Amino acid sequence: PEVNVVMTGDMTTRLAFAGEQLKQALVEKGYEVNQTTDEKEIKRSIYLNLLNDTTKKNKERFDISTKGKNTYVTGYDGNGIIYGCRELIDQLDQSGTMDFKPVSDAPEMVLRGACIGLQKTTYLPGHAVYEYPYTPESFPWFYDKERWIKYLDMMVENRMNSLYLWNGHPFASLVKLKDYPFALEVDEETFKKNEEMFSFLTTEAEKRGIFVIQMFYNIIVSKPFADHYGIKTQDRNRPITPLISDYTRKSVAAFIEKYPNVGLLVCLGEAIGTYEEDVEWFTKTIIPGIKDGLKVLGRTDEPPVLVRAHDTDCKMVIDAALPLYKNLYTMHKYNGSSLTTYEPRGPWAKIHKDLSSLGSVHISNVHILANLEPWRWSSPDFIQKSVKAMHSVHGANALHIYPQANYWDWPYTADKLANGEREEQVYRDWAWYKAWGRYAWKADRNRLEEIKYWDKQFGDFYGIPAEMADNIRIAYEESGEIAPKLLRRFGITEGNRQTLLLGMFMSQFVNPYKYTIHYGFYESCGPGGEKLIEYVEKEWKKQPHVGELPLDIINQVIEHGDKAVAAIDKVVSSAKKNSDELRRLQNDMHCYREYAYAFYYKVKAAQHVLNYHWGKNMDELDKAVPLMEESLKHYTKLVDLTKDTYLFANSMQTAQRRIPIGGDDGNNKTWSEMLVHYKAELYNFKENIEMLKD
Ligand SMILES: O=C(O)[C@H]1O[C@@H](O)[C@H](O)[C@@H](O)[C@H]1O
Ligand SMILES: O=C(O)[C@H]1O[C@H](O)[C@H](O)[C@@H](O)[C@H]1O
Ligand SMILES: [Cl-]
Ligand code: NA
Repeated sequence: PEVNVVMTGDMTTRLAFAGEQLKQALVEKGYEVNQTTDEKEIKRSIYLNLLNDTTKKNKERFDISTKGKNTYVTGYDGNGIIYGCRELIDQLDQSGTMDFKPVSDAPEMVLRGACIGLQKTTYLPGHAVYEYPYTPESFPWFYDKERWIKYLDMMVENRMNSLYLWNGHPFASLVKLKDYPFALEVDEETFKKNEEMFSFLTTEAEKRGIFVIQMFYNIIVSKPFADHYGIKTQDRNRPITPLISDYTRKSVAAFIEKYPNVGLLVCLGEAIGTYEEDVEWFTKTIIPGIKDGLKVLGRTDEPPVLVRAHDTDCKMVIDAALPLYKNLYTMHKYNGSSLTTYEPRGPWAKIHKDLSSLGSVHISNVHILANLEPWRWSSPDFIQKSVKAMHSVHGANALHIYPQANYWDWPYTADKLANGEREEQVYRDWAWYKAWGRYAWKADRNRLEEIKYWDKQFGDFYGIPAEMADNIRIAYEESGEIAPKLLRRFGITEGNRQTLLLGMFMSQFVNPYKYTIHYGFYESCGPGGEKLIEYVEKEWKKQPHVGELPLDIINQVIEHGDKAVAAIDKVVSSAKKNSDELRRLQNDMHCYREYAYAFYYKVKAAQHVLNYHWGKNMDELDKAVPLMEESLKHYTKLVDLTKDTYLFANSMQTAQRRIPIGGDDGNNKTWSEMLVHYKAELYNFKENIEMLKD
């Protein structure tokens, strides 16, 4: 049939994009589309009306009404019209028809976005941590315009309005300083490509209602700057110097001037020695450079500057900066560098609440996902309860998500495909982005309706009836509890210093404090409860148990694993689309189940070892041995499941990875390597037992 798309109001880039998305989606569903503004032609019509203003009240709001063959979309701003068209397109995909239900809606969280890291699995030669110039050699994908469009369209589809680029020192790839011409860290040809890609990225983001934000760490200078002056690129023990202050102030002023719509996300770390130096750097170097740039542009607005809480005293920094610059946003990790709970609490919740209490935008950062690497994860139930806690426990009104896994190896997942081919994170992790977007838009959605929604999404992706597709949801929601529960109850850290899914040594259960556990982790990252060492000590001292108990958690986790496997195994014979991906999701569920069993058996071994330390009964060490053997049988099966299907587990392939073992020079990033260590663990344990009897 013939359909009119009628764009009224002053034509803006976002109204044009909205109308073109609607046109393209109508044509895909087989309609003929007339784009017209003529009363004489305007037969079946959709009117896109963009309103002028309406202030914070109506930010990103749309109204859809229908009277028979006519549909009216009112967008309160450019994002609103884009989201109104999204609502129609979502309805057109779910039905197959232009029978539209009226909707009036607007997002709960005011910034909803994801990050890409201009980062790699290992350091570049001559460079320290986080230091990567923007070059085609390091980041060929950064220069791929077709890849950017696919990424930005995924962000619009999930109603995300913010994209963050993470880099240690981006300025020396992006701006030239006449006072420090030698500082530039890329050749002229690459400098011109970087300018073009920034102009492309900001233009394509802008028409999609996406705020581009450049993240930078401090204090870091370019390699050629450092070599010119005979100094280090970065040194936490190096105090603020006038020279480095001037370079950085001018770098920041140049960036503001050259890329006037790009936000800044400031980390006052990890190369600043003290909180007083954090404040001094932010208030006397960065803010003056931002003000310098705005003054060059003749701008009297204060666009938002975003400040991380990470490695600083965020409240102390904001309290000092607010007199100089009013428009400050905060950001703080949701569960440190992992995803552990939808019941956060404790001292880290109090940092959230104190930043939330400034009455600005406080951004929850779902950061790094150390405990999820590298297997598929995207539990609608877990993500919904987490966003609810972001509101109810943290007072966050905004969301920043990392990639679900494999942050340091963008744009690919850790999957090993048959071809030598790499799997795209955008393709694999579609439900991660979709779920975070969905709940950031609206957290309180009826759970029975959400089950129907997700059953249909999974069913459509795999060409399975919604009813059969319920097994895909169950696999995600059962498997999704495993890495969060095990890390919070037995982890050394929520940091990427640990790679949970490579497993743990029995010693890390028996003597966890040897491996350095920081205050705040156990106190913040889930329900109150007992470590295995605490549980066993209380058993011997006949003290009552309180909270989340470790033997309860390993029991729940093996049930999660078995239920995930049972669910996903029911659908593989049925999938008519994306079958090869379904086979990889099936394999990931078998990985989680073998992982859970290996973990279960090793914790039970550790309990016997702790019983020996308290009571000195040798029978306890004899009981531990067959449990460590069953642990190794499950871990051996996990190696067989990962051998042909994963490149590695941790994407941060450096000596900063300590748990379960050192990751120096990219070693011990595979289950195969860890099986060598765990065999030796068993042989060494049996030797210790023989020595103690003799
Ligand atoms: O490795 C670790 O344990 C630590 O890493 C630090 O960067 C972080 O600020 C801590 O919360 C902790 O996760
Ligand atoms: O928050 C941050 O920037 C950092 O936090 C931890 O130190 C983590 O090990 C780093 O890899 C980085 O993610
Ligand atoms: Cl943060
Ligand atoms: Na700091």
